[PDB]
Amino acid sequence: HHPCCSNPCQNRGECMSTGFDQYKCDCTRTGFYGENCTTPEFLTRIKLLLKPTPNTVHYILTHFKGVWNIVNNIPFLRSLIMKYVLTSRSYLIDSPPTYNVHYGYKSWEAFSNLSYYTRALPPVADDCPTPMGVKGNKELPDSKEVLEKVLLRREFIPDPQGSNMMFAFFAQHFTHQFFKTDHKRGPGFTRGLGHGVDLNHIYGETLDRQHKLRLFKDGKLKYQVIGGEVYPPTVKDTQVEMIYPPHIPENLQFAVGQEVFGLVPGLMMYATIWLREHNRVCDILKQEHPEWGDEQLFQTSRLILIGETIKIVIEDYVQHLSGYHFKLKFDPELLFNQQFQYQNRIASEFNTLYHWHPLLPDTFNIEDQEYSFKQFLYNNSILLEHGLTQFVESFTRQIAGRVAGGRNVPIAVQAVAKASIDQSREMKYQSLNEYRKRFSLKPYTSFEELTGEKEMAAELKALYSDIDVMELYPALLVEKPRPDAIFGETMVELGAPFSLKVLMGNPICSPQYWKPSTFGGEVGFKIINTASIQSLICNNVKGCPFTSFNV
Amino acid sequence: HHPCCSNPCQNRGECMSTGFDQYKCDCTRTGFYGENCTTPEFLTRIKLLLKPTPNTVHYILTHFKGVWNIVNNIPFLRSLIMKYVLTSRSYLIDSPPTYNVHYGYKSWEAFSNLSYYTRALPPVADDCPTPMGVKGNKELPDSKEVLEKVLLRREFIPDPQGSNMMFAFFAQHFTHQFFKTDHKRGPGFTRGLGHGVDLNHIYGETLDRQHKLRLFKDGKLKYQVIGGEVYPPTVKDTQVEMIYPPHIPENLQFAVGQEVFGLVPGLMMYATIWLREHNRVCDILKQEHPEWGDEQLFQTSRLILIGETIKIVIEDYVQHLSGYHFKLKFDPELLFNQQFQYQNRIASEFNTLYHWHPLLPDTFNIEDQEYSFKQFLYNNSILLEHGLTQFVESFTRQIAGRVAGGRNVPIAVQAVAKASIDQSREMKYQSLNEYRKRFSLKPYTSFEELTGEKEMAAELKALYSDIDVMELYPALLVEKPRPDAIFGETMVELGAPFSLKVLMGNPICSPQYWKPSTFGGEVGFKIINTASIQSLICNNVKGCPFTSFNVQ
Ligand code: COH
Ligand code: COH
Ligand SMILES: *[C@@H]1O[C@H](CO)[C@@H](O[C@@H]2O[C@H](CO)[C@@H](O[C@H]3O[C@H](CO)[C@@H](O)[C@H](O)[C@@H]3O)[C@H](O)[C@H]2NC(C)=O)[C@H](O)[C@H]1NC(C)=O
Ligand SMILES: *[C@@H]1O[C@@H](CO)[C@@H](O[C@@H]2O[C@H](CO)[C@@H](O)[C@H](O)[C@H]2NC(C)=O)[C@H](O)[C@H]1NC(C)=O
Ligand SMILES: *[C@@H]1O[C@H](CO)[C@@H](O[C@@H]2O[C@H](CO)[C@@H](O)[C@H](O)[C@H]2NC(C)=O)[C@H](O)[C@H]1NC(C)=O
Ligand SMILES: *[C@@H]1O[C@H](CO)[C@@H](O[C@H]2O[C@H](CO)[C@@H](O)[C@H](O)[C@H]2NC(C)=O)[C@H](O)[C@H]1NC(C)=O
Ligand SMILES: CCCCC/C=C\C/C=C\C/C=C\C/C=C\CCCC(=O)O
Ligand SMILES: CCCCC/C=C\C/C=C\C/C=C\C/C=C\CCCC(=O)O
Ligand SMILES: CCCCCCCCO[C@@H]1O[C@H](CO)[C@@H](O)[C@H](O)[C@H]1O
Ligand SMILES: *[C@@H]1O[C@H](CO)[C@@H](O)[C@H](O)[C@H]1NC(C)=O
Ligand SMILES: *[C@@H]1O[C@H](CO)[C@@H](O)[C@H](O)[C@H]1NC(C)=O
Repeated sequence: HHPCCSNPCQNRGECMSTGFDQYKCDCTRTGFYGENCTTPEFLTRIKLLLKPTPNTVHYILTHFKGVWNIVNNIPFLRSLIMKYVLTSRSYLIDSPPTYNVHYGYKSWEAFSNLSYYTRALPPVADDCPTPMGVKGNKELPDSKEVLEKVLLRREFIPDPQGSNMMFAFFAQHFTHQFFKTDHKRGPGFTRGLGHGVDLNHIYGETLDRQHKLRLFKDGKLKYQVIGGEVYPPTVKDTQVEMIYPPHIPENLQFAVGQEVFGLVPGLMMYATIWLREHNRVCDILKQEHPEWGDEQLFQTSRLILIGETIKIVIEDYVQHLSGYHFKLKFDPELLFNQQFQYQNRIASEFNTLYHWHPLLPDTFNIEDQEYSFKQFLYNNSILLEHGLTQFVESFTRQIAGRVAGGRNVPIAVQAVAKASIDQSREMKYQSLNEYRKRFSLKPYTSFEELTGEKEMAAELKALYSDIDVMELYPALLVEKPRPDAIFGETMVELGAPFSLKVLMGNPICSPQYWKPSTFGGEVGFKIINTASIQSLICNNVKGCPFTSFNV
Repeated sequence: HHPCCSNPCQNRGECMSTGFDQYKCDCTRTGFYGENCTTPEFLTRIKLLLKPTPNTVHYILTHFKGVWNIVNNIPFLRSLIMKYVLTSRSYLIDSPPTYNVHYGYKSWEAFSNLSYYTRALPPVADDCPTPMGVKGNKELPDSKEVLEKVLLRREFIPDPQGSNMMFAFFAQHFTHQFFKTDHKRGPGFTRGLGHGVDLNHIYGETLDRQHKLRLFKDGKLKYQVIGGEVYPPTVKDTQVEMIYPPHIPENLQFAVGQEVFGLVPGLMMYATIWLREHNRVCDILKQEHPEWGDEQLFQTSRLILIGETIKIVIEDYVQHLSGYHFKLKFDPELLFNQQFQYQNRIASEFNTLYHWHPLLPDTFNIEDQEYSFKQFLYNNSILLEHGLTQFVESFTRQIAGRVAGGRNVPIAVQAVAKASIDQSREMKYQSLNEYRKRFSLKPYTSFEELTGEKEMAAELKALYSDIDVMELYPALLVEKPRPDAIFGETMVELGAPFSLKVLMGNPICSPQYWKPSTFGGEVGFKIINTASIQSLICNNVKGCPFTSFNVQ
């Protein structure tokens, strides 16, 4: 078997076979040396002595509200701390990217082929004696048993952070532009070749699909008007392919950028909002530039909406998630004197960790009605009956489920959660503790340490035997959460650096793009820099209802 | 017409219309402000005082040979100088890229669509009253008149820097991996979707093509043996599509990564050498890793060959072109403490400036024979007849043509030169003086200043009228060369930053790639770090004939 199966190289040293049963570690720029890259250089000893743990940093950011209250209102200081927040994560992501499902060593194929998700950790080699390398039993526990014992919801567990359905559907809508698995190829492949925030979920992945969705007047997207309200156009009108069951009526076959978005009325709610926003921005730019044609209006509006998205994701979405008293800021300028790569490749593990199905409620509560999953799925007549205003009011008020802490995946999506485990295995993911080490975290020494709890820990010990073969995905959903928080340590520490890259590693954040002229002048630029989840709804939803990501 | 037609914004300020009749300049981070970004900030004044001209720096670098001799032998000073050479060029190239033939403004389409060549300057808008914007006559001079008067070879003008045919064909072979115009789409479109040094010209652009070229044993590429010599395999054998005239016999239809390489025996020479080199590196890796499979052997050899290519281009190829006494150095580590984007998009203007057709001789002199263009083209029999040893020996000895200085385009390729002019116009290129300013050069104030001479300048004056509408491509070929040099100032000042980006922007130069383990350990890493044009020939050509890029 492959001599690197045990993952002998530590501290991000790279393992290479040197014969049939010998390995060498490449410790270049790790700050360590020796056979396994475990002897620290003098400077590295000093660095390690002083470095505070993630949990300590979290505590500081979630306390001393008085101090942060001052920090937030002193612009120079807010900038200083945001600048640090951005650059502290920076070293953790390989960019240019490296491994993928088929390549556990660097290759031109892995670098150049955009159809793959990239990999934060190489796959376990094919001939390793054990699923995780050399540790644990001959096979991992039955995935159905893991699912049923520690993942499935008994009673609904609400998010103590107060995340609502507006938040849950925004997460789904936003991430599904870059997590778009190519199932005809396999779980390690993506259909999102842009690898980030390009808004293909609004405009289409291909030029052909974009042209079918566009009006070709005033830069606008096509739309229909039903009961005086603007919605996306039909499949019949646009000839845009969408996924719908056979029974869905013609006018309810909405055509939008992302082909799966007719599945959930929550997704169609945001699809409709963003379409209206694009056309709203077209109206503004046409006012600013009566000389511009349709093409420039369309392209400039798209850049502006990409900006709005990044702005909202940092200052509202991530802000909500963080639980910090410090106000996060979207400001590309903070990176202009720093080393940073304006590019991104979507990692498979970033997709995996974002399978936040415990967010989903037992029912979807709009106005007076409480819809089951069966009633809610593929049913856009619900969107039309209640209207967008009521959707916003209802979903703002409805609480989402806690993600970490165990036993909160609703049974209606049990097949999705099992698939997450099965596909992880199929893609030969290394263990939880390897991912923890990869992201500068201390490996868990027991199952009770992981869960902070006794009962689930015991079920997991009987299933997995060794803590060093616990799998990544189920661990994120059973993990001991931060105090009164939606996530545990592992979710945030992996999720944060992937998020920074997908947001800031957009070309619009680069110095040659981050200019007023890029967005049609100061008027366009200001739309980006004042965007919020509240203004998105206020500008595009009748009655301007109050909204936020918290109940 | 478009309010920005006159290119009013200076110093890399961006122009946008603000109504039918009005424009606004975006002066962000230019160091200038005002209506046209021409009023310098105080720090910019100080910078513009202590900034030497390109001609001054070229003079320093090509003189004081005794000082450079010492400097070259102090590894610390050499690293320092090379770090400066790298970083001084840096700021001139938009990365991530911006404009293309269809987008004179930044757009997601222009950023994301890899089928386009990018543009260092946006195209002149379609409704502009004049081809160059507002200056000059309603129509540019007839390109045939420009070609015949100032570009066509009367007698052969040898390169005073001593460039040989090894250099000329290396330039053609190397560059045609990333200059690969998509003629079905148009001159502003490319088939090189990798936008750089990926060696698709050896391995194929697509996975399907690559697999048909591969042996699937020991990481190797398929080959054939003719009279005991290793050549690329045939089209019949591989089923790999190649461009050949119908009269070419099946046995002479060589199949390589790049579709067009069968058309010049000088290209097939380098194709054969690199194929051999790949298989040589496979043998070395197999010896180091008896545990490795075919797939890893092939991939790791490809990465080593990419490293070798960049190494040779910097330390032999650019070294020669430069005429510098300072020894340039390939060392990705020099950039690890600097701001630099490990990515590249090929600019249309980089393709245009690289149309070095004056390099070509009147005849191709191999051994005792002098082959005409008609005789040399599509004729791989010449390669088989003479062999690689004699190709290398003959091409090392044969001088190439001077590129700058005028009237040196071979008549046999006149249609190609005219095409360069015509396609520039079709792609709506801005003027020579706009490109000079874009790259921090003083605009020329007359045709005589451009050429350094009187007779061609007068021809150009009567053709174009105004120096500010002189076109980029013919200007490159008539420009006054640096003393005893192959090129003038514009070629080098545009060419150098583009070359830095295509060489250093490659992912293999990034911190996470630039490690021994990427290349199969220390032995693989060392192949890259000791590669040269001479070692490439020595390892892969029978007899190890002496070679270099100059005649001497
Ligand atoms: C971020 C939170 C989130 C939410 C709230 C959410 C809400 C819901 C929801 C009800 C509203 C339903 C019925 C589902 C059902 C599914 N989800 Co999500 N999903 C979410 C995150 C994801 C992600 C990420 C993927 C992977 C996408 C991919 O790889 O293509 C996913 C994949 C799926 C898949 C398989 C993808 C495929 O094969 O096409 C199904 C089925 N699901 N989910
Ligand atoms: C760099 C030096 C160099 C050399 C030595 C060289 C040597 C030779 C050569 C040798 C006998 C022949 C027969 C040709 C002939 C041609 N060359 Co070059 N070429 C060179 C650089 C280029 C470049 C760059 C292009 C554009 C390639 C593209 O965009 O596809 C080119 C294009 C061409 C074309 C297509 C022109 C068009 O209509 O657009 C022909 C034909 N040629 N060239
Ligand atoms: C990126 O990587 C993908 C995975 O390797 C690759 O998809 C694969 O492509 C190969 C060759 O194109 C397909 O093989 C097919 O074609 C050959 C040639 O005739 C046949 O011998 C095979 O039987 C088969 O039909 C694979 O099927 C395919 N693998 C998939 C779909 O998972 C992509 O081509 C790569 N993308 C790029 C742009 O290079
Ligand atoms: C802005 O830059 C240019 C715009 O091209 C300049 O406008 C020109 O000024 C020329 C000489 O001063 C005149 O020939 C002409 O009046 C004018 N050209 C056009 C087309 O209007 C402006 O002077 C300059 N403004 C500033 C503030 O320097
Ligand atoms: C990149 O841009 C080119 C040019 O617009 C695209 O090619 C066109 O695609 C359209 C729409 O599908 C076709 O109708 C035309 O045949 C193409 N025009 C040409 C060849 O000039 C190309 O599709 C784009 N690439 C991507 C990935 O979107
Ligand atoms: C590097 O790691 C290897 C492999 O893990 C180490 O080998 C040993 O590790 C422990 C050392 O006390 C032993 O308990 C293991 O049995 C043994 N494992 C194997 C496979 O040999 C090796 O000691 C490490 N080297 C250094 C310098 O620490
Ligand atoms: C779009 C993905 C957002 C969620 C990612 C998954 C889990 C939680 C990650 C981040 C939220 C909590 C803390 C991160 C806060 C600051 C660091 C990242 C800043 C940024 O990112 O600029
Ligand atoms: C890709 C190779 C292209 C060759 C260059 C093209 C045109 C002339 C430009 C440079 C050759 C002459 C001098 C080079 C001087 C400095 C460049 C060093 C940076 C680099 O380039 O490392
Ligand atoms: C929707 C939940 C159905 C789970 C069915 C499988 C039950 C086996 O799982 C068991 O569930 C018990 C009930 O919570 C727990 O107390 C045990 O620890 C657990 O092992
Ligand atoms: C769809 O929603 C409507 C309410 O708008 C509801 O009455 C109906 O039962 C739903 N359809 C299905 C098939 O569940
Ligand atoms: C091809 O090359 C041979 C030399 O090997 C030469 O004799 C012959 O004339 C050439 N063919 C053509 C088409 O000129």
